[PDB]
Amino acid sequence: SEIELGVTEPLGVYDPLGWLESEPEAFERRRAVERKHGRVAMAAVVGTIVHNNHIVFDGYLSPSNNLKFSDIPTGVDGIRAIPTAGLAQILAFFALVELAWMPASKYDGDYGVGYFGTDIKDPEEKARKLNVELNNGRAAMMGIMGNMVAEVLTGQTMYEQYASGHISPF
Amino acid sequence: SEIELGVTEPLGVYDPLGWLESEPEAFERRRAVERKHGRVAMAAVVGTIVHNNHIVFDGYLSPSNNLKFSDIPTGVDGIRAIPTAGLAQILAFFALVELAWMPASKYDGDYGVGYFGTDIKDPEEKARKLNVELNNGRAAMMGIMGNMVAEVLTGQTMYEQYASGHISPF
Amino acid sequence: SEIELGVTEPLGVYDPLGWLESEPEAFERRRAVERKHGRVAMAAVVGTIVHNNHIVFDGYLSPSNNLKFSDIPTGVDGIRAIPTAGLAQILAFFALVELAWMPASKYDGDYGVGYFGTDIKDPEEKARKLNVELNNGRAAMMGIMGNMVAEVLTGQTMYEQYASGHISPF
Amino acid sequence: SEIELGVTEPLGVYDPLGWLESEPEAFERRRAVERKHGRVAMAAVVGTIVHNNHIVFDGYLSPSNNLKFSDIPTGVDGIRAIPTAGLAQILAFFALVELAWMPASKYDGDYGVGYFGTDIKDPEEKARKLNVELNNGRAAMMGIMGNMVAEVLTGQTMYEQYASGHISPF
Ligand code: KC2
Ligand code: KC2
Ligand code: KC2
Ligand code: KC2
Repeated sequence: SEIELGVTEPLGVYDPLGWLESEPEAFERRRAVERKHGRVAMAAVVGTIVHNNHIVFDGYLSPSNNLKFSDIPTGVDGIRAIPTAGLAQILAFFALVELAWMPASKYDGDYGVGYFGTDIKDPEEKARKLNVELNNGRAAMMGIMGNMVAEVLTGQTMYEQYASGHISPF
Repeated sequence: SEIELGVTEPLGVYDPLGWLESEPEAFERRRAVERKHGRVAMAAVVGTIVHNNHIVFDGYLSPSNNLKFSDIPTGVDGIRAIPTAGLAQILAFFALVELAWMPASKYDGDYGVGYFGTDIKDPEEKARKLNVELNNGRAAMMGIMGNMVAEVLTGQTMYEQYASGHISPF
Repeated sequence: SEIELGVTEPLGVYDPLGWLESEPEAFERRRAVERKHGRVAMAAVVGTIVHNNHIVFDGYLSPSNNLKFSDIPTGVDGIRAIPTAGLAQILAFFALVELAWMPASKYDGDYGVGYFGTDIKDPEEKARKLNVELNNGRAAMMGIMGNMVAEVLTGQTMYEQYASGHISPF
Repeated sequence: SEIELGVTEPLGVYDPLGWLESEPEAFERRRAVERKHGRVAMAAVVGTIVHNNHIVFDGYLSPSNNLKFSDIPTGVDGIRAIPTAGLAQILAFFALVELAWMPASKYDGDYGVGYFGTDIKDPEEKARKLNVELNNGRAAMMGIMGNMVAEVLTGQTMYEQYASGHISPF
């Protein structure tokens, strides 16, 4: 029932380059990659929205570096501002996650957590929720790409872009 | 089972002008219209209650127009105070909704979201919840009409009417 | 299955005066009365706890009477401090409730709202929850009686009794 | 199905001492003890985390002793700081719990409250949740032991240890 997921109006089965029938055996991992990217991009978009609203922690991210949370830029440079030891800690934690707790090798993406802890018994409701996850992931992928591109070209974070009234490109 | 919905005590099947039997084929769309109006009026009544409590966003609705959120009147003139571009954006978003996401042409009103996400498996509980939705929509329709009429006849918003002790018409 | 409800450890079927077998036909209304009193007393105990923590509304209960919410005593005189028109409004609203929406004549006490909106499908879980409701109602009945009696005897509300260290009767 | 609980990756059935087959009849109470310790240690770890974030009640724990809540140390001396009468009250309340409401003699640890009030109908989901409870209890046991040992050896509470940058032992 996985090959039926992600087929939603108005496009239906949208395979413009025709890879569903050309490479039928690769669809499992391609959908795994699509779902992984969708989840990551949804988290990233929520993160950007939180950042540019200046919802930051109170205190120091790295007291040894004298680096407060509010000192971290809200744009694409935020991850670069983090100290190298902090990036190492993030990488170690997500190595543990991605290799043990929710392995990326599990292509169905089903790690037992369900939707808010509970399995969706109704097949129609479960299919609709899975389609919602896929479509929101696709929208978030396009959105995070657009956010990063706009920040890189305009030169301003989303907060700075909105606060200066620079919404119109022309 | 749709024709049994909305039949509740103390009125039961209340058709004073006798259109259930006179026009049996029009009931589907008439109930669709009733449910749509009920949902819209419930949202409108909650909106009026929020407005007259002065629960407003902090900032500017339209910085180019120098129009803060608190500058928008809490009465029937609130929607008129919004800039034309903002009204255009609201209209475009709801055109997308009403034509694609939750089409108004779907007369059963079932867009797959269920009641707080989950389908109601028990037929009795589902019928009770649907009757609750219909009755609350009817009450909200009457309430929003009464609120608008009282504001237009007294010249005061609900907050101004209550704060001045003008809740007695005589 | 109603006659099995309220039978819980350590007392089991506790009928010290032997009215379950003496008047088997009166048990339905007696359990209705017990459940009604339990619900009312649970609400009353929560109300007293809220009052004596000075969690009060901000504003005037009756601006014509120049009576603020904080002016209402938190003890047994609180309901007496309310203006007569306010008591009339409360009585009218609860007449509507108790006669139409959740009639007191419905001895099973099942008004369709369920436990947090949902019916409890598991008979064991449902029986346990009903026993919990009954036992908490009994405890709240005893508690509200004790609170009122202690306030009347000591001359102080619960807040005044606790704040003065007058908890020990001797 | 209890003997299958707690068997999780990567260790599977981890019995280095070989007591599962040496003493098959003692496993019921040993798992009861393990689950009890897991729950107690999870509560203790949450408590330590709350303490060292200085999330304390506002007021006096014991006005007669002139002992505010903020005066109670956040480390291992917190339970020693509270007055003897308060310790007696805590002990009495938990005697009532552990002997009547959720008896420790019930080795299955099933007191009818379920997981957030509801029984888990799906056997796979229920087994996963029980394994989660056991593994989190084991992790919390190790964590609370480590927290207490680190505090007793460094001489500082967790807040004092973190605030001084004394996290690195060398
Ligand atoms: C991925 C999630 C994550 C987890 C689960 C996690 C857990 C723990 C634990 C418990 C096991 C401890 C004890 C601990 C301790 C410290 N952390 Mg964490 N930490 C995470 C992320 C980051 C990031 C992003 C940064 C960071 C930092 C520090 C500093 C530096 C203070 C200073 O330098 O004095 C110290 C002492 C910053 C950094 O090291 O900067 C040099 C920084 O940027 N940490 N950290
Ligand atoms: C229906 C819901 C809705 C959505 C989903 C939505 C999304 C976005 C997005 C993201 C796609 C952007 C980037 C964006 C941007 C701006 N909006 Mg929205 N907007 C919505 C509603 C309104 C309303 C009601 C108003 C309004 C306004 C502005 C202004 C004006 C600022 C200024 O003039 O400098 C700017 C820049 C106000 C207005 O245009 O007044 C002339 C105003 O009244 N918007 N808006
Ligand atoms: C039972 C729940 C309940 C409901 C559902 C409810 C609904 C409404 C509605 C909407 C239909 C209106 C329009 C309305 C209006 C007023 N109420 Mg309510 N009211 C309830 C309870 C009380 C209580 C307890 C009191 C009270 C009061 C007033 C005053 C007095 C202001 C003043 O005197 O200027 C006015 C104008 C106080 C009182 O009348 O004191 C003389 C007072 O004590 N109300 N009330
Ligand atoms: C285990 C949970 C628990 C419960 C369910 C519970 C219920 C009640 C009830 C309702 C039945 C009353 C009426 C009551 C009253 C007092 N309690 Mg509780 N109390 C609990 C725990 C503690 C702790 C830990 C302490 C404490 C205290 C006091 C004091 C002291 C004030 C003073 O000295 O002036 C008074 C009057 C402190 C203490 O006695 O210190 C000498 C203190 O440390 N209590 N307590």
